[PDB]
Amino acid sequence: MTAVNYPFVDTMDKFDKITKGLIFTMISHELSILDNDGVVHSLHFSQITSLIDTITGKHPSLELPPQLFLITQYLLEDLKEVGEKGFVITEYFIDVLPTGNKAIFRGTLAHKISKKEFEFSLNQFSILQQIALSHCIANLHEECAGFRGTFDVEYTFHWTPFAFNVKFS
Amino acid sequence: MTAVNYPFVDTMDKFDKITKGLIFTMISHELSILDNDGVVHSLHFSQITSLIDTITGKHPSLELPPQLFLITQYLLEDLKEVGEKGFVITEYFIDVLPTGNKAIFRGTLAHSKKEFEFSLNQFSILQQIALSHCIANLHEECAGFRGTFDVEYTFHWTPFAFNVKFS
Repeated sequence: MTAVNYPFVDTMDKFDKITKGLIFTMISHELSILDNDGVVHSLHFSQITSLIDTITGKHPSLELPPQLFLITQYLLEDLKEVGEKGFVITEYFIDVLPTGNKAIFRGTLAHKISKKEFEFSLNQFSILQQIALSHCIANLHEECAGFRGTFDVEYTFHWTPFAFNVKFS
Repeated sequence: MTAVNYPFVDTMDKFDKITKGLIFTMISHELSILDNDGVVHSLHFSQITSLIDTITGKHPSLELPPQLFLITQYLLEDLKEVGEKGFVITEYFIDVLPTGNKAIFRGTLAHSKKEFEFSLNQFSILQQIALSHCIANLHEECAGFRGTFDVEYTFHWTPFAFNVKFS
């Protein structure tokens, strides 16, 4: 019986003490998180995954273009409907406002010439949401890859089919 | 200017408070976890992902066949080397022993025939859960044997049958 030890013993020991604490037989699938203030927030495994995946950028939703990301995240049914009527976003601005946790999603729809303009004040645009949207901007082109994990910064992302830019305030 | 509110406000609130605590600008990428007794364990994002994904079954290493899973997990170089010599595992047993945190990975290699046996130590509840996901991913019939820990069983595998024998 060739005795073989696990390579990451110490790292494994941490997992054991945690997993052993989740036993109640089954695993609770829910981990408590302690913040700076000292408050425990009970989050399910799926929520912890989502929080980490968004901050790291591995979340599948962060591959979406910034506009499509906002549309999927804020349930912008009106902009889906105009897409089904032959309209496409020809230009859009995302104004991120850290104070107030808002995001102004404004732009111009065109048939391609009929043109409709839109404007949405996306509330609750927290730090997490600011990080996520920076991942969408960075995944559009390698030119914007440096703008990744940017939060608590007021900026406007201007997009056209010919140029994309981030202007700071 | 139409005002659109986020659907999951409260779920987001929890994230925000937590995310505020990781700010040092950049994020700490490390979360502090509290267990039942009241002990805090500060684990990195990568570790927490690995722990959660292992318990849920989403980890990529759990798709591997159970023997190839063990080989990769414990760095069983000897079984790779004999593989390079035209030998293949014709039969293998995995005896899970919860008391003592061991897994006996025994079996037979054939091209002459060399049999093998490994005592995989530190086979904890997390690893017992992982192995149950590999057994379940082998066939749909064995899917019920998922998330099994603290149970003494032997997994017998042949090319023509697979079985879980409980003790």
